Amino acid sequence: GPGMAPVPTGVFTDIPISNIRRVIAQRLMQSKQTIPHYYLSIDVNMGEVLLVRKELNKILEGRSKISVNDFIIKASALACLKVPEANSSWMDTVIRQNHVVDVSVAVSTPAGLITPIVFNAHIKGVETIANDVVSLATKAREGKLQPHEFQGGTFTISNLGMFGIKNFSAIINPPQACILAIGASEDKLVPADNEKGFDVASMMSVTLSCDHRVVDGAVGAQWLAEFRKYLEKPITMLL
Repeated sequence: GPGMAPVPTGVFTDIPISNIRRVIAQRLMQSKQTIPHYYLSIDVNMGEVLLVRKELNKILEGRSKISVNDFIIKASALACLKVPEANSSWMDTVIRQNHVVDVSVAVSTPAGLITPIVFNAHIKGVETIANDVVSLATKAREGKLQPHEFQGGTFTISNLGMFGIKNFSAIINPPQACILAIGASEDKLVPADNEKGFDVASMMSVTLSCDHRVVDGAVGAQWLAEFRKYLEKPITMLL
């Protein structure tokens, strides 16, 4: 079939549609064509979260295998409550409307790209977040992962830590929203360059697409600035 936007050559069979390169191209066209955005980039300090993840390896017992994923989920969950904007499917009746908080994660399968969703109205314990890492992973291997069989997503993460991320996006459909792709990043803040000074100073990377809002670039920058602050000190989430 046809070079680009073709059905023959492609790695996609492949999640809700997407026969192959044709369908993947046609599907992406839907998102890019209806969704006028501009990715936003931020690096955050996880010198302690990485530390905490290693220290709680014992408690895990590979029950879920503590990955940055679940931590990011809980990270985005609380944050979404504080900033309701971009309410998926608009409405709600309870209680307090906003609209629960069901986040999905991309899962590149031999078939193609599935984004399983994990409930969450406004809550996600370590076990609940981790209880689905293993669950979503197993479903992944069994091609039993499709948002259609339980859509209702508010925001989705694309963890490609196996590389790097510095300002990335490509929203999907209005029914589902995209969070934040992950991949790497180092704060140019291990500033110092002295014989005697901490150096340092790591970072994960956080890139988040976002629909044109009434609000603008000022609101967009404030969101990332606060997200920066939140992940240097995750304890701020507790308060």
